[PDB]
Amino acid sequence: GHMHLDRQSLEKAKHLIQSGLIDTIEVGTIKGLQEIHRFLFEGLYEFAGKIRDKNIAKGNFRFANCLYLDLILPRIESMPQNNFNQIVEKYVEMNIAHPFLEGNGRATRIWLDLLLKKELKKIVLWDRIDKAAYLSAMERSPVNDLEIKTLLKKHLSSNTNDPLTLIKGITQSYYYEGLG
Amino acid sequence: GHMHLDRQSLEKAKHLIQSGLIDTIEVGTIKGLQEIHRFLFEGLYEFAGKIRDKNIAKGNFRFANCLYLDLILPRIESMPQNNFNQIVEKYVEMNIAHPFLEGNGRATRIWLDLLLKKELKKIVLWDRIDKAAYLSAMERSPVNDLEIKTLLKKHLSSNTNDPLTLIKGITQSYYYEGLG
Ligand SMILES: [Zn+2]
Ligand SMILES: [Zn+2]
Repeated sequence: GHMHLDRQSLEKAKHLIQSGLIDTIEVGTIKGLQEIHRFLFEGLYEFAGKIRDKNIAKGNFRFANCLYLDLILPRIESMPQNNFNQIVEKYVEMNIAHPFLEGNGRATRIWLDLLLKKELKKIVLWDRIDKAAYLSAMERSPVNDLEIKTLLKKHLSSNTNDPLTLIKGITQSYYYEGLG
Repeated sequence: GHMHLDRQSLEKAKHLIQSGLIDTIEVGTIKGLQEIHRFLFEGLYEFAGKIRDKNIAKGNFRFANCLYLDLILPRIESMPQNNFNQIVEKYVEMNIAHPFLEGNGRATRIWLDLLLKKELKKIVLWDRIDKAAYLSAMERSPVNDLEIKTLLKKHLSSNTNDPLTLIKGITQSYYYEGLG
């Protein structure tokens, strides 16, 4: 519907970039993912930054059972991150974990960028990634991660610290969720 | 996006009806509208049950300035509710006031039902009201309320207490917001 909340969240996100506080966030860990999430949803979602205690789904696809989150989250964390493919593989798992009640996609995309920034010196130019193509690649990722790999690989940038490049990407990241 | 939060809110709405707690929500008042909202969004929205202190919009349409909410809310609450037309006019004002950050549509639709129940012993068969027709009528409502008045008048029921009917109704209400 109107998604008024998300308008406010987008502003928190922008604030996160503009203030330089994003450099302060721990990278590649679930703590770091929680930090991102808290920043984006604090004051909006009661569970901002909190691991869910309920099960969630898209269609007939259940995300990781909250029963196992304590086990699988550290296991994802421990995955290697030495190249592009490994990092995308780690991202695909973290998305399957989908550890929050809402806002997994936009928090985890930032998380991914930080991981690519740290290890590869790259980020994803989300605004060059069409929404339908992104969603369909994500939907296929649990079974075949080739689509999402190819799609992210086509659109890396070395322009890793430029505030407006980053803000354009976050704007698109929120557009993926329906905010136009 | 996935709207996991909304699925969780749907279960809370169902529970509100099924448990019979709905029978002691105060009818036709701001406090009552807040009770509804609190109940649907508690533990989901940080702001569950609270009047917003920010401005919100759809397109270039701003809902009532949060600067005036303290003044217009009591004025809306004072509006007559003796017949169908009055109750709908009251509802239309209440939607324009849009006093919460998010979840105005679902809370206020329930609020409408309770008013119609108290006053005319009817409820709206939401599941028989197409979503495009509903959205178009609401969009036109600030300027001309005939569309919404006509649409609602055609899908009223005397069966105000059947919880199957009520659940079908609330499921459709959530569907209006994009929950599928
Ligand atoms: Zn709204
Ligand atoms: Zn999701």
